[PDB]
Amino acid sequence: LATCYGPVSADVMAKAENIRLLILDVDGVLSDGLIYMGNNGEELKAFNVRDGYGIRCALTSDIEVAIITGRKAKLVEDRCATLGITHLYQGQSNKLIAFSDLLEKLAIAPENVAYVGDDLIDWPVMEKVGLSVAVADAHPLLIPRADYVTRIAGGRGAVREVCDLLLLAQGKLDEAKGQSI
Amino acid sequence: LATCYGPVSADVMAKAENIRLLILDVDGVLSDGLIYMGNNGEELKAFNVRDGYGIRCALTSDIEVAIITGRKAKLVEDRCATLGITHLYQGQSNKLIAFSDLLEKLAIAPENVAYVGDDLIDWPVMEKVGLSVAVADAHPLLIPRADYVTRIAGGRGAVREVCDLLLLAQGKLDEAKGQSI
Amino acid sequence: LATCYGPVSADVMAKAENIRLLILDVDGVLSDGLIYMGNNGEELKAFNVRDGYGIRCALTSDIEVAIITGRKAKLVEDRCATLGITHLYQGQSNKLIAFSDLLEKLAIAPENVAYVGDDLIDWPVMEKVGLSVAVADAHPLLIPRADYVTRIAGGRGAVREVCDLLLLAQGKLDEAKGQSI
Amino acid sequence: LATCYGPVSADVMAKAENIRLLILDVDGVLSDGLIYMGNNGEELKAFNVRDGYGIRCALTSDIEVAIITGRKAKLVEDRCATLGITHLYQGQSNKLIAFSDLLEKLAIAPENVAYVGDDLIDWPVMEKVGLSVAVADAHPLLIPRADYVTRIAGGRGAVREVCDLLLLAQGKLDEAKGQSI
Ligand SMILES: [Ca+2]
Ligand SMILES: [Ca+2]
Ligand SMILES: [Ca+2]
Ligand SMILES: [Ca+2]
Ligand SMILES: [Cl-]
Ligand SMILES: [Cl-]
Ligand SMILES: [Cl-]
Ligand SMILES: [Cl-]
Repeated sequence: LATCYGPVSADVMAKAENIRLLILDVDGVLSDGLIYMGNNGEELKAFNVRDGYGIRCALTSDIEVAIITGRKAKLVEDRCATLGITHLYQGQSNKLIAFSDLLEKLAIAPENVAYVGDDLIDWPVMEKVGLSVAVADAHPLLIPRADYVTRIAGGRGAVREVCDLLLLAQGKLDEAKGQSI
Repeated sequence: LATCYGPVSADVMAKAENIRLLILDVDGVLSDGLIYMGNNGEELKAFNVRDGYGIRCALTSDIEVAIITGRKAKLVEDRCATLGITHLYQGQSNKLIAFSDLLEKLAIAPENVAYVGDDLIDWPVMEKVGLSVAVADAHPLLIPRADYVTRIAGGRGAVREVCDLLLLAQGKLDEAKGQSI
Repeated sequence: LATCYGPVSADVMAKAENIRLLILDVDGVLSDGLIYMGNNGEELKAFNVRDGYGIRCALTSDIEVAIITGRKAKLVEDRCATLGITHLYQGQSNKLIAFSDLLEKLAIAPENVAYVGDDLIDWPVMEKVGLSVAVADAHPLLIPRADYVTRIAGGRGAVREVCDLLLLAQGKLDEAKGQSI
Repeated sequence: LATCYGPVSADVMAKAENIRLLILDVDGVLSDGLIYMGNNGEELKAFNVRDGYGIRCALTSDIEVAIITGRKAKLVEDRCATLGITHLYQGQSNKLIAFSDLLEKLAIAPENVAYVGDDLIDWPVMEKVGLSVAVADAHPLLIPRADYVTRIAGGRGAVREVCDLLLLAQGKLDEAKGQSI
């Protein structure tokens, strides 16, 4: 029950131990929620390298990683390519559609899935999964619903915190390896 | 009186109950006040997806949304397109003009209007509306003048907080649906 | 001695009363110190509209505004054009050179000048002026040398805070007009 | 043992006195860890001018500066050119390679090297050097391993803090000269 971010319940650790697939929202989870827009139609989004390391650890220690996001941008495809994420659903605000598709294709039971969200749109999927996670600065109405609330804010390493938790629960943390990219 | 951001007064809830139009400043309200400028004349501004969700909820819950801003940029037109906002006034440093235009165009009384601002230039309109709001980190001189002061800072979900308040006051918060974009 | 940011000394108010010229550093004063750089050689810098409003008030209330910075970028020329700043010195790491030119050009005594800095490179000039200001989050070694330390951090409205102070000290605050740009 | 960021140990100051080479990570040390990505494959990273000043002081006070990073970007080359850094290793998955090359090329012993990191990938090099530094907001598992934990966060002047410490320890702080760029 001890972790480098502080104590976790036995129940959260047991849920984390079973995790075969980690699903992430983007905006407000992998980022602090900001969308950068320019006069020539440019768009930027900011990701955190500390999360990149966690995702690389997950992917090289037998935990699959997927993304389901309401927005759609080529930059997100590029981020996934950097990190080796091969399951990406964009443009999807009815996330249960993507959820159903993903689990059918991978043959994974919902109880072996974790989901990290930050807003109410995430809840229908979070309700179904083995380990639901809200980031520290998630919408107030989402926070009390999740199995685990991260210590770290969205875009600041909430995703690394979840990666670290899964790895720890599975006895993979000490020997995990990643790239901080 | 209890909200997910903390208690509010009966007077504020009563004001919020009657709101048919939400008017928003941009810089310092929908953003944290920063203007990104480049050597080739590029310009960026950052918006928050959490505010996007609130605006989508409002617009699909019979609450119109308008924007009045002192600056002018194509990127702001683009953001409004994303969110389905059809009332945008840019390059406006006498805000009473756009305000009067909206009252006429939407056949609406000032008491049915809310305004979210962050600086002194917003007060002439805020003075007239049914629910005036200053964001948590508005200019110190503006804060004591508003009906309601948000808990959340400009660009970090102050607008969502206001959307949430209107929907709650109007008994629409539970069934409200949007896209976090 | 009261201000909207907190009490100030009689001595600081008296110094502020006499200011005919406001000199500002850029990086860490008008911004939070960040330089955005891209792979195509793009460069961005972020300014705060809250400071834009203060600068506009100063300029239209018989207080000249000048900028002395160690870096050089076209975007800074563009920012100055937005705000109507006509006294700009870039690529200047010996700031006394630019300081001397300014005083000579404008025929103004040092005691009638305020300077807002955030690092040790600003001290030679700050040492000579009537009102030296360090931003709240200036380098620790600079802070104790300044006449006034702002409550607000660089890039977050420290410059607005100084503009407000000068205008208050000179009985111009209530009637000052600017644009939030 | 007093510093402008607070007291340090006799041991840390003695280690700092012997430093002839300062090695820095980029993401999360020279920046706050964020990677900005756009739809046309643009990339931005943000550096802090306060760090630039410290690096300029180090380089002109007989302290070499090198950078070892896991990512690779032309913008980092450009940043190094601005600051006069001539020792840069990018795309480095095993940071010990660059470290060995540096000891070789510069004919310096590991006890005369400082290293500033923020994540677990930095530890293999940090383990070997004379002064290991973790930034204030480094990964929680790195923090207790370092000789010195900075007060300032990555991207906010943690590097400046380390530059100031080395200069102070070597009796070079008072007379050090730089450019805040
Ligand atoms: Ca989200
Ligand atoms: Ca504003
Ligand atoms: Ca500066
Ligand atoms: Ca790093
Ligand atoms: Cl979403
Ligand atoms: Cl405005
Ligand atoms: Cl400078
Ligand atoms: Cl790295």
